[PDB]
Amino acid sequence: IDWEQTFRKWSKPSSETESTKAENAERMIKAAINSSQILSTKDISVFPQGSYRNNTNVREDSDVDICVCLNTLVLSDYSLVPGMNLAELRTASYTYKQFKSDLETALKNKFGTLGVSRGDKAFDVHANSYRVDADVVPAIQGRLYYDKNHNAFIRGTCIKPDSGGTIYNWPEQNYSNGVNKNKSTGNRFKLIVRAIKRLRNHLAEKGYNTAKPIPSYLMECLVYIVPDQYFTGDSYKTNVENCINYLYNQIDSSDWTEINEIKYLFGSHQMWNKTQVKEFLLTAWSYIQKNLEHHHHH
Amino acid sequence: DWEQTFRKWSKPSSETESTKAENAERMIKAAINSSQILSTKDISVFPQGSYRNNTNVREDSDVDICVCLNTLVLSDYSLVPGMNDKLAELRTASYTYKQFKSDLETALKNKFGTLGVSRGDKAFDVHANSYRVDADVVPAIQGRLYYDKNHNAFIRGTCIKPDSGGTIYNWPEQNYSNGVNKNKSTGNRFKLIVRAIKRLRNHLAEKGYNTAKPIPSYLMECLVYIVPDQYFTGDSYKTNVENCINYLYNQIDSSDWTEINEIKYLFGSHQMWNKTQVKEFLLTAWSYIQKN
Ligand SMILES: O=c1ccn([C@@H]2O[C@H](COP(=O)(O)NP(=O)(O)OP(=O)(O)O)[C@@H](O)[C@H]2O)c(=O)[nH]1
Ligand SMILES: O=c1ccn([C@@H]2O[C@H](COP(=O)(O)NP(=O)(O)OP(=O)(O)O)[C@@H](O)[C@H]2O)c(=O)[nH]1
Ligand SMILES: O=c1ccn([C@@H]2O[C@H](COP(=O)(O)NP(=O)(O)OP(=O)(O)O)[C@@H](O)[C@H]2O)c(=O)[nH]1
Ligand SMILES: O=c1ccn([C@@H]2O[C@H](COP(=O)(O)NP(=O)(O)OP(=O)(O)O)[C@@H](O)[C@H]2O)c(=O)[nH]1
Ligand SMILES: [Mg+2]
Ligand SMILES: [Mg+2]
Ligand SMILES: [Mg+2]
Ligand SMILES: [Mg+2]
Ligand SMILES: [Mg+2]
Repeated sequence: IDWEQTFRKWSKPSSETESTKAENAERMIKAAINSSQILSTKDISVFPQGSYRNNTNVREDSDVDICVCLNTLVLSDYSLVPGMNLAELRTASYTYKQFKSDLETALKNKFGTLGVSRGDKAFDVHANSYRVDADVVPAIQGRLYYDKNHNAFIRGTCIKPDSGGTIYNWPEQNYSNGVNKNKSTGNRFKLIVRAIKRLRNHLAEKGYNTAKPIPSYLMECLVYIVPDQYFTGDSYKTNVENCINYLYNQIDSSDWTEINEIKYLFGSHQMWNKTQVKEFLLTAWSYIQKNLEHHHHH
Repeated sequence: DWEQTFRKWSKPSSETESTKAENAERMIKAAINSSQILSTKDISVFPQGSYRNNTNVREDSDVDICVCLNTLVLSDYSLVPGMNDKLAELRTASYTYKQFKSDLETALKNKFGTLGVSRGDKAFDVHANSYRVDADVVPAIQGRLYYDKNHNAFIRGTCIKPDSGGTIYNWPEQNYSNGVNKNKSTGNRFKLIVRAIKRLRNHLAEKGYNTAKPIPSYLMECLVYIVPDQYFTGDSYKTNVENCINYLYNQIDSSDWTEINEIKYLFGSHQMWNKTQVKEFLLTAWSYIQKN
């Protein structure tokens, strides 16, 4: 296996029409909102997120992630500021539940009932008439306070799944930090993200169980953590090896964040843990070598 | 220990019920969207039955999915004398329920394979391990029950036309909403007791008590829904079950009960069950709970 040529091939985008798919999904979801007499009067931002936005998508059948964010509903994380975490007696006019229901109705009115399915977190939209395949998430404004000052917060999005709980997302920070790192590495960062995502997909489809619990976004975060110096040179294989090496040797003592540099990459709030990452890294390290004499599951 | 037994029997069939229902819905929706005929039609694909209503107790229960063609309408005018299709603005359709059901069969077989799809008199039985689908997929069209001569004075549900003939009206949205309302008013005790009594019926049926055999799950869900909320209070599930059995046995003869949708009458020539069967089962269950 020529891993240099394979990684160069695997560094490509899923296609050259990714911007087209993302913009078409965005515009059709905006049209769905604008046709809703309830939602068209609300303060709502519709924007792409996920791997299509970040140019890290590698699968052509990947749904476009569209965030529909109601800006006038706010949920804040006060856990970092001592003494910052009452209730008002008047109810807020619009609730997250009513917002998600009205979004469901708007999507169904625009794309038809066959094209919309309500999920726990987002709507799965598959509308052949408009050729839209999208994961459309209802979000509200999310805040992380870092001081007791009224303006001392970072702004992102917040999701309230049907099954309970609160999820904080930072899509703008994700995108912006990824672009910044791509500039600092002369575009090598996202090339290597895509190569490693395709490596993980390859391993998962070949039945390597260590690859299955390692999703795309986790790998984007992990590769983002690798210092820029390891992306230099003219060997993509050396870049991949540097990433695996750095991550494996630094993960145990680390307290890494996601690519947004706001949310912790590991903890009880995440679906993954350091052991799974380490097992995957060992699998990947062995798999790219030319001839292994021995195997490491001990 | 009937208290702990009923508490255990009140649990859902598993912790993955919502996942199973959603997967069934999405895979059937994908089959429809792959159909060159059906993908352009106004069709709703949605779960109904015990998975939708959170009253399922058997892990091997198939997910009930309704595939409803909304642009075909069958109207019930039996409550409004002098109401017809012209007074309801319904144009005659070229497309028939028969061909719709055949096209649904084709869509399902194309996605899940011929081996994974069986046509029944009412619905398709779908069992495809590759997609992890175990479902009863019923073809329905829009059904209407008119309550006045106004052209918008109707209640909307679904309508099924079995291969062997006849017409069945269903009201899955009303079923779901009324069940949710009663579950809220009783602090979730309603559906816990529904599940406990369904497991009691299944236990009795598998032990050879013949009176349990003609008592299906949906009938018991309706019957428990009828019981007033006061009998779901307290901290004894056993007392809740006994209250339901007592109330139902003592009120059934003079009653004119409806299904949980509060639209269809629970007993009559349109149903597969009758009051005598319910009473025989209630006596069986009451005696079985006492003699143990
Ligand atoms: O666990 C998660 C999953 C998803 N997300 C957020 O939701 C976005 C989209 O969720 P996603 O599952 O589509 N992941 P994505 O990065 O688009 O990769 P892929 O579709 O496989 O090519 C991610 O990019 C994250 O920003 C999380 O923050 N945490
Ligand atoms: O943190 C998150 C997690 C999830 N999401 C968004 O919510 C969607 C659903 O997230 P999901 O975990 O419910 N299911 P998934 O397998 O990712 O996709 P699907 O097959 O459509 O059910 C994801 O695809 C993301 O777009 C976020 O936006 N942020
Ligand atoms: O006689 C019937 C049978 C079924 N149905 C409708 O069809 C739905 C599903 O039919 P079902 O036979 O699966 N009964 P279900 O309530 O799901 O309980 P379970 O044994 O756990 O599967 C039922 O919930 C009813 O709403 C009727 O309306 N009348
Ligand atoms: O009123 C009805 C009746 C039936 N159905 C749907 O049609 C499916 C088949 O209905 P069925 O009566 O042909 N067979 P069923 O009693 O459900 O199972 P079994 O005893 O093992 O033969 C049911 O499981 C429901 O999903 C309805 O949706 N509404
Ligand atoms: Mg994505
Ligand atoms: Mg997605
Ligand atoms: Mg999706
Ligand atoms: Mg059922
Ligand atoms: Mg069934």
